[PDB]
Amino acid sequence: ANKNMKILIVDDFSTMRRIVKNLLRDLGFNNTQEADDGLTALPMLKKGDFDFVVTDWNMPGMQGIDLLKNIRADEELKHLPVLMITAEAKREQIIEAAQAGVNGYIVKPFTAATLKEKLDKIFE
Ligand SMILES: [Mg+2]
Repeated sequence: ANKNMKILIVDDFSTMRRIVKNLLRDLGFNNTQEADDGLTALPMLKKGDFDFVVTDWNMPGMQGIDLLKNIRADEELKHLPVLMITAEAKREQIIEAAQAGVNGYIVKPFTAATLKEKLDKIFE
C-alpha cells in the first residue's frame, strides 16, 4: 500500500480539501492533488494517471455519486477505488453509493484515525 499512490481529492470546499490533505500527509501520503467539483475531477482523472479518489458528495458542478458513475463507466477508469466523504449520513444514501460502486465510506467529521481504518480496508 504505497505511500505514493497518487490521490485525487474532490470537494467544493477548499478548507475541506486541505484538512484532508494533511491528515493524509500525517498518514504517509503526500502525493496529492485537488479538484473542486466532479466536473473538474474527471478530466483530471481522465489523463492524470491517478491511483485513488477521495471525494465529497455535495458538490454542485457534478454531484459526487455521478462522478463515481462516470468513473465506473469509463473503461480506463473503472478499476479505481473511491473513498466517499460524507456530508449527510443516511442509510438510503450509502446503499445507493455502494450500488454505484463506491469502495468505502466515511462520515464528517472524521479523524486521521477513522481515516486509516477506512483505508486499510478499501485495499481490502
Ligand atoms: Mg461539498
